[PDB]
Amino acid sequence: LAIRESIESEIRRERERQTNPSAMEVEEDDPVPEIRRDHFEEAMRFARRSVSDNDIRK
Amino acid sequence: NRPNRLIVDEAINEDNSVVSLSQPKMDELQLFRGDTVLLKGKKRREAVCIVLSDDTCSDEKIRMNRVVRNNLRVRLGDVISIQPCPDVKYGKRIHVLPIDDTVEGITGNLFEVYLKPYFLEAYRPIRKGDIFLVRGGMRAVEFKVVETDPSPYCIVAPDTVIHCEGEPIKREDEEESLNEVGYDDIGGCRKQLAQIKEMVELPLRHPALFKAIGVKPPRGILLYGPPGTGKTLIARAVANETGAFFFLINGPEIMSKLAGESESNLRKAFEEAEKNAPAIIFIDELDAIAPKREKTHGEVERRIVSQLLTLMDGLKQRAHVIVMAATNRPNSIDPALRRFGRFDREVDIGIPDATGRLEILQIHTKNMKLADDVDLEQVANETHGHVGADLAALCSEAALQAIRKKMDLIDLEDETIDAEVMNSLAVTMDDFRWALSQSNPSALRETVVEVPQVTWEDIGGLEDVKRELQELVQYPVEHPDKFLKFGMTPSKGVLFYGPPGCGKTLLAKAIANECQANFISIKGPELLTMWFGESEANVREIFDKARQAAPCVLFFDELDSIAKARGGNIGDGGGAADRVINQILTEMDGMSTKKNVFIIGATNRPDIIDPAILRPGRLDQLIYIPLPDEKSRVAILKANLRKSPVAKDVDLEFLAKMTNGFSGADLTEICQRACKLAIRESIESEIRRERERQTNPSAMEVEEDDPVPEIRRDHFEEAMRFARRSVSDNDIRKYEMFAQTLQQSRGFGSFRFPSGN
Ligand SMILES: Nc1ncnc2c1ncn2[C@@H]1O[C@H](COP(=O)(O)OP(=O)(O)OP(O)(O)=S)[C@@H](O)[C@H]1O
Ligand SMILES: Nc1ncnc2c1ncn2[C@@H]1O[C@H](COP(=O)(O)OP(=O)(O)O)[C@@H](O)[C@H]1O
Ligand SMILES: [Mg+2]
Repeated sequence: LAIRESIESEIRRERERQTNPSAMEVEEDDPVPEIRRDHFEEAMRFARRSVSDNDIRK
Repeated sequence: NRPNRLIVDEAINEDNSVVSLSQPKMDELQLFRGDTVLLKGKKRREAVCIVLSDDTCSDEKIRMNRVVRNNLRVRLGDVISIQPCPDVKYGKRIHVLPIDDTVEGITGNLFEVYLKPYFLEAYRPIRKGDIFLVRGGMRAVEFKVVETDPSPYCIVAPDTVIHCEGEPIKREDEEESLNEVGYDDIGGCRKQLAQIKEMVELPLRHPALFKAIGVKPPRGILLYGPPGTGKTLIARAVANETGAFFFLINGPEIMSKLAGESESNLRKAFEEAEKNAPAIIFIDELDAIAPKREKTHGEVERRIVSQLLTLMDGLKQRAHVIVMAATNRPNSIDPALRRFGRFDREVDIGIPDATGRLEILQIHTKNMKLADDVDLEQVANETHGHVGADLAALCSEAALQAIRKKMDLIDLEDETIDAEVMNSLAVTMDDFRWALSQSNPSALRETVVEVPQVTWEDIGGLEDVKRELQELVQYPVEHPDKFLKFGMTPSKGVLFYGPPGCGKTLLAKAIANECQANFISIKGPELLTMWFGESEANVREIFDKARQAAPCVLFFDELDSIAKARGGNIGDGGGAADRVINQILTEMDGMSTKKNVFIIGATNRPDIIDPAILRPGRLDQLIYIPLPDEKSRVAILKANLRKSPVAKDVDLEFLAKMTNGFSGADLTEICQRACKLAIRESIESEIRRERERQTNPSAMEVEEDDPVPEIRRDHFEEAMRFARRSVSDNDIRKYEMFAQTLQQSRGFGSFRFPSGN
């Protein structure tokens, strides 16, 4: 999720901003993301248990 | 239609000189609640009263006490003119005399014991010629106002002296007493008493008017219920209210006679009742006279049944005679008495509920003096399955325990009689707590038909389920006109399904509370009892009770019981066949849709159910109820712990986060286990602190005198490690699979009508 957010931010910020630039270079020059709270908070709802109860009882 | 003319109505307040009126009639008549008004009735007899205001009082009618009612020679439905008097001043002397038949057992002075707190602080307006009643001291006694020096309309002041010198005199022969019973002595059956008033009053009160109407009356009314519900009392009360010539017929008194004497008694009874028209004939224990045809062996009893059938049909002469009859069950009667022109109107007097039981306890504890320890409301909540005669016997037993335990009061009256000793005795709470242990009720086997008390607040979440249930139940009751406009048939039933212990019974009781309807619950053991005993003809007897209590919610719990017990859709070779489910389907197809009887089933195994139930016109809605979510778990933990003292240090919102995948029963289990830990800690602290401290005490008493525990953090913290999940993962996957086998659609989500030109 973090890699997808970083790539889809970078493509828009570089290409979609201006083709012919107003400033000489990119004014930001900063990678935005790191792995933070909302990424775990979103990836939690896909997690599942691999081992059921009867298997543990065996 | 001038507003001083008023029609007599029953009053709720029990004060002996207070009447009540409505607000706009009083504003039109221009009176105030501080006024002391004067009433005029028949035979030039008056009654001065204090009027007040009310919102439950009707406009054209006045509410008054039965004491004021019998002191005017006026019954209900009559007219009374009212005159305001600001000339009502104070009195000079008050001379009243006791009446002999009410003082046959009491003795001593009645002045300070009864009459002094009676006129205290109430400012009672009395009149020469009135008779009032005083309760208290395990006796009710009446006093006639014999002689007053001033004008007859007067207010009793505390300065006015009251003279009680004279012999107890007899009454006038036209005067009434407490020998007969009125409408106040009956509690818990307001609807049935209203129905009997509607059937009986308008023909009997106005015989010439109703004869000019020309519409035929009912002439046979069949009261039935469990034994001890007070049917004889209701009949005697209606007979005393209407004042018609009441004649009593008792079954065993007829059947104890010889051969011709029974027919002679019946014929003389109906002749002497037809002479004194209008009249009421009451036949008690009808099944002792006319049972079923198979049970009346012999000739003479069948001859008596035919005599009764002859006289009931020959009663149709327009003779203003109404015949009532009581029985213990409607099935034992000879079915020839059910025909038209005979006993066709049927009134069901069921067992009373908690408000009714509270009213019965308030009726039976009028005369008995009462200590302030007791709470009759808790007593009425704890008495379950109690008919009113059981409650009267319970009050009797508590009073006898209170008289028994005071053996020093047995020493206080060895053979002498003092009214002050009975005045000095009251009944504690532990007498009632003892009498609940030696009470053997008689109505545990009966089906309970009442409105539930569970609200939506006890259930957490399930908002779309709540919306769909109120759409399916509440809307055809409130708005039938929309269903008439758009023209559809409202659905008849709902099948819930899901994992065990997730609030299906609570949802049924909640929607029954929301719509204010009766609720009839039928568990799995009753269906299995009908299946083993092959007594499936009781299902029609269930649906008849459902029709008699409409609107109603009929709840079949564990509808898969017989299918699970048979082979689990595996053994015996058959498939989805049953005696009992067949009879349920027949009764569902039989009933009309106008009665507003709504049927709800509930299973845990929806695969092994009979598929013929799920057809249209039957249980056709399927609602899935999953395991509760987090906010639902918060609300369940709140609803379980309202009775218990929980310390405010406890975090329930953290408690609902850990318990991913519990049901409701697991949460109730862990709450009750923490409660057990708290009780053990309290008892093993109290025993050590009381006994182990000192046998011979240093101080005079216990220096602490403080119960230590409440339910706190370490109790939940300890009871958590015993909790377990009841429902495994594969079981949940089975319900998800069955939920997907009834899936909506594939590819029809993008349907649109074409829009051209
Ligand atoms: N709802 C009630 N209101 C007032 N008194 C009641 C009520 N239920 C029972 N009682 C009392 O309990 C007794 C019941 O007497 P009954 O009128 O004979 O009852 P019942 O239903 O007629 O019993 P059966 O069928 O004739 S044996 C009387 O003392 C009543 O005063
Ligand atoms: N919405 C809810 N709120 C609170 N408690 C609930 C809820 N649903 C179920 N329960 C718990 O479930 C128990 C009753 O379950 P029940 O209705 O008998 O399930 P079933 O119908 O499967 O037997 C109650 O003790 C109650 O605490
Ligand atoms: Mg009887």
